[PDB]
Amino acid sequence: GLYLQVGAFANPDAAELLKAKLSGVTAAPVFISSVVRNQQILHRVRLGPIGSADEVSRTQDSIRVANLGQPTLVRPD
Ligand SMILES: CC(=O)N[C@H]1[C@H](O[C@H]2[C@H](O[C@H](C)C(=O)O)[C@@H](NC(C)=O)[C@@H]3OC[C@H]2O3)O[C@H](CO)[C@@H](O[C@@H]2O[C@H](CO)[C@@H](O[C@@H]3O[C@H](CO)[C@@H](O)[C@H](O)[C@H]3NC(C)=O)[C@H](O[C@H](C)C(=O)O)[C@H]2NC(C)=O)[C@@H]1O
Repeated sequence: GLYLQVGAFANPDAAELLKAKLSGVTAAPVFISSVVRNQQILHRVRLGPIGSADEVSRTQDSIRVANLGQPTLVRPD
């Protein structure tokens, strides 16, 4: 399973909004993974698991077309 991260936010509404928008441009599960980092809560907007490298590439393209951020491969935490 391959995962992308599209943004990471201190504001939870910003993370939830990005999650909602991403659900309109991919069929992969979109979720928020929140962690403590640098004494703050960081809400990381991720999607996956994606079943193939080619689908990752096309999903990255769709996210860029939608102007939603810079979709980056991540290892799930
Ligand atoms: C793809 C991704 O997740 N990018 C985020 C980025 O990630 C790093 C990361 O490096 C490692 C993990 C590390 O830092 O240890 C790595 N990516 C991954 C996935 O691992 C890669 O190398 C560098 C970079 O990419 O982290 C930064 C924080 O350091 C995230 O930055 C956030 O960017 C968003 C989008 O620009 C900010 O939101 C915007 O804020 C402006 C005002 O500043 C508003 O006017 C905009 O409306 C708002 N956009 C949206 C869509 O809401 C975001 O700041 C806001 C204020 C927030 O935190 O709520 C900013 N977050 C932080 C914590 O700085 C980047 O998303």
